[PDB]
Amino acid sequence: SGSGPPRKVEVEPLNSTAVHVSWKLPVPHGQIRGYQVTYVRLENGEPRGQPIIQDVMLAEAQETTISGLTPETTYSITVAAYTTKGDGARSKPKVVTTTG
Ligand SMILES: OC[C@@H](O)[C@@H](O)[C@H](O)[C@@H](O)CO
Repeated sequence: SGSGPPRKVEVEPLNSTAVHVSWKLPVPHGQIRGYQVTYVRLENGEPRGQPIIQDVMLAEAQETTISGLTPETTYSITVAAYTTKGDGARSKPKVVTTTG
C-alpha cells in the first residue's frame, strides 16, 4: 500500500545456519524508512512457528544476513518496505533450504 514490493529479491546461502538476502529499491508512495525481512520455517511446504522479523532500518538498505537458522531446514523469506504511509507490498516468497 505504501509502496510496491522490493524488486529482484535474491537469497545466497552462506552456510548451514545462514543466508544472505538482498534486493533492489521498490519502483518509485510513502517515503521509505527501512525494510522488514520476514522468514518462517516451512514443513512440507506449510509455515510452522512464529515468523521471525528482522528489521533493516536504513532507507538505503539493500541487504542483510539471516543467521541462527537450523541446518537442513526450509525457510520462506519475504521483504517489504516500511514507509511514511504504512507498509509496502511484500515480495513474493523466496524459499530456500539450508545445507547440512
Ligand atoms: O520440504 C523440506 C522439509 O519440510 C524440511 O526441510 C523442514 O524444513 C525440516 O525438516 C525442518 O525440521
